[PDB]
Amino acid sequence: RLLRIGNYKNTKNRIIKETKNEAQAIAGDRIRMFIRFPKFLLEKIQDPKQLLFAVYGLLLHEHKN
RNA sequence: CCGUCGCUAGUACCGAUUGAAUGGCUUAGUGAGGCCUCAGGAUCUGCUUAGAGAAGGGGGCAACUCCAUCUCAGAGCGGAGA
Repeated sequence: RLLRIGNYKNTKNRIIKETKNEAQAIAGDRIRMFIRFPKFLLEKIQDPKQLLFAVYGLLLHEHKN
Protein backbone atom coordinates (compact mmCIF):
# COMPACT_ATOMS: atom_id res chain seq x y z
CA ARG A 1 0.00 0.00 0.00
CA LEU A 2 2.93 2.33 -0.73
CA LEU A 3 3.23 4.94 -3.46
CA ARG A 4 5.81 3.50 -5.86
CA ILE A 5 7.43 6.31 -7.84
CA GLY A 6 9.87 4.84 -10.37
CA ASN A 7 12.73 7.35 -10.69
CA TYR A 8 12.78 10.04 -8.02
CA LYS A 9 14.91 12.69 -9.73
CA ASN A 10 13.24 12.85 -13.15
CA THR A 11 9.66 12.56 -11.84
CA LYS A 12 10.55 15.12 -9.13
CA ASN A 13 11.84 17.61 -11.72
CA ARG A 14 8.83 16.94 -13.96
CA ILE A 15 6.39 17.60 -11.11
CA ILE A 16 8.33 20.81 -10.35
CA LYS A 17 7.81 21.74 -14.02
CA GLU A 18 4.09 20.97 -13.57
CA THR A 19 4.03 23.16 -10.45
CA LYS A 20 5.67 26.06 -12.30
CA ASN A 21 3.07 25.49 -15.02
CA GLU A 22 0.39 25.68 -12.32
CA ALA A 23 1.54 28.74 -10.36
CA GLN A 24 -1.79 30.54 -10.01
CA ALA A 25 -0.56 33.55 -8.01
CA ILE A 26 3.13 34.42 -8.20
CA ALA A 27 5.58 35.51 -5.49
CA GLY A 28 5.13 39.18 -4.67
CA ASP A 29 1.33 39.15 -4.36
CA ARG A 30 -1.12 39.55 -1.49
CA ILE A 31 -3.71 36.81 -1.00
CA ARG A 32 -6.90 36.43 1.02
CA MET A 33 -6.53 32.66 1.42
CA PHE A 34 -9.35 30.45 2.72
CA ILE A 35 -7.88 27.18 4.06
CA ARG A 36 -9.96 24.18 5.12
CA PHE A 37 -9.58 24.33 8.88
CA PRO A 38 -11.68 22.58 11.54
CA LYS A 39 -13.47 24.20 14.46
CA PHE A 40 -11.53 22.60 17.31
CA LEU A 41 -8.14 23.86 16.11
CA LEU A 42 -9.34 27.46 16.57
CA GLU A 43 -8.17 27.20 20.20
CA LYS A 44 -4.55 27.43 19.02
CA ILE A 45 -5.17 30.45 16.76
CA GLN A 46 -2.88 32.95 18.44
CA ASP A 47 -2.31 36.69 18.03
CA PRO A 48 -0.49 36.72 14.67
CA LYS A 49 1.63 39.76 15.47
CA GLN A 50 2.57 37.99 18.72
CA LEU A 51 3.10 34.42 17.53
CA LEU A 52 4.77 33.66 14.21
CA PHE A 53 2.29 32.02 11.83
CA ALA A 54 3.79 30.87 8.52
CA VAL A 55 1.99 29.16 5.62
CA TYR A 56 3.89 26.67 3.45
CA GLY A 57 2.54 25.11 0.28
CA LEU A 58 2.97 21.45 -0.62
CA LEU A 59 3.28 19.42 -3.81
CA LEU A 60 1.60 16.41 -5.42
CA HIS A 61 1.39 13.33 -3.17
CA GLU A 62 3.99 14.41 -0.62
CA HIS A 63 1.31 13.18 1.80
CA LYS A 64 1.38 9.57 0.57
CA ASN A 65 3.87 7.12 2.09
C1' C B 1 30.17 -7.54 -31.60
C1' C B 2 27.77 -4.21 -29.81
C1' G B 3 25.02 -3.66 -34.74
C1' U B 4 18.84 -3.17 -35.00
C1' C B 5 13.63 -1.98 -32.43
C1' G B 6 10.77 1.79 -30.11
C1' C B 7 10.80 4.74 -25.43
C1' U B 8 13.53 7.97 -20.98
C1' A B 9 15.78 12.44 -20.36
C1' G B 10 20.86 15.14 -21.27
C1' U B 11 24.76 17.21 -25.48
C1' A B 12 26.24 19.78 -29.88
C1' C B 13 23.58 21.93 -34.45
C1' C B 14 20.47 24.47 -38.83
C1' G B 15 18.41 29.11 -40.25
C1' A B 16 13.51 28.74 -43.83
C1' U B 17 11.29 31.88 -40.49
C1' U B 18 8.68 35.68 -36.90
C1' G B 19 9.20 39.40 -32.67
C1' A B 20 12.27 42.95 -30.81
C1' A B 21 17.28 45.19 -29.45
C1' U B 22 22.43 46.68 -30.63
C1' G B 23 26.27 48.12 -34.07
C1' G B 24 28.93 48.91 -39.06
C1' C B 25 28.50 50.70 -43.95
C1' U B 26 25.57 52.85 -47.77
C1' U B 27 21.31 55.65 -50.92
C1' A B 28 18.07 59.62 -50.40
C1' G B 29 15.72 63.20 -47.35
C1' U B 30 15.16 66.06 -42.84
C1' G B 31 18.30 68.60 -39.75
C1' A B 32 18.77 71.27 -33.31
C1' G B 33 22.52 74.39 -31.54
C1' G B 34 26.46 78.14 -31.01
C1' C B 35 29.66 81.32 -34.43
C1' C B 36 30.08 84.81 -38.72
C1' U B 37 27.04 87.74 -41.66
C1' C B 38 22.36 90.54 -44.41
C1' A B 39 18.77 92.92 -41.50
C1' G B 40 15.41 94.60 -37.59
C1' G B 41 14.89 98.36 -33.67
C1' A B 42 11.25 96.94 -27.45
C1' U B 43 13.89 100.45 -25.60
C1' C B 44 17.38 104.01 -23.30
C1' U B 45 20.81 108.09 -23.84
C1' G B 46 23.93 112.43 -25.83
C1' C B 47 24.05 117.17 -28.11
C1' U B 48 21.77 121.17 -30.59
C1' U B 49 17.10 123.61 -32.29
C1' A B 50 12.25 125.24 -31.55
C1' G B 51 7.11 125.89 -28.93
C1' A B 52 4.68 126.27 -23.79
C1' G B 53 4.75 127.02 -18.50
C1' A B 54 7.16 128.69 -13.67
C1' A B 55 11.72 131.69 -9.95
C1' G B 56 15.21 136.06 -10.26
C1' G B 57 17.75 140.44 -12.19
C1' G B 58 18.25 144.79 -15.55
C1' G B 59 15.35 148.28 -18.46
C1' G B 60 9.40 152.30 -21.65
C1' C B 61 8.19 151.88 -16.16
C1' A B 62 1.45 151.09 -16.87
C1' A B 63 0.67 146.65 -19.15
C1' C B 64 5.52 145.50 -21.83
C1' U B 65 10.59 144.09 -23.47
C1' C B 66 15.82 141.63 -22.68
C1' C B 67 19.17 137.94 -20.11
C1' A B 68 20.17 133.61 -16.86
C1' U B 69 17.81 128.39 -14.09
C1' C B 70 14.37 124.37 -14.19
C1' U B 71 9.67 121.50 -16.11
C1' C B 72 6.41 119.61 -20.28
C1' A B 73 6.14 118.29 -25.24
C1' G B 74 8.33 118.65 -31.05
C1' A B 75 12.23 118.46 -34.87
C1' G B 76 16.94 116.97 -36.51
C1' C B 77 21.89 114.89 -36.02
C1' G B 78 24.35 110.73 -33.05
C1' G B 79 25.56 106.41 -30.07
C1' A B 80 24.26 101.99 -27.45
C1' G B 81 20.92 98.19 -28.08
C1' A B 82 16.76 93.30 -26.37
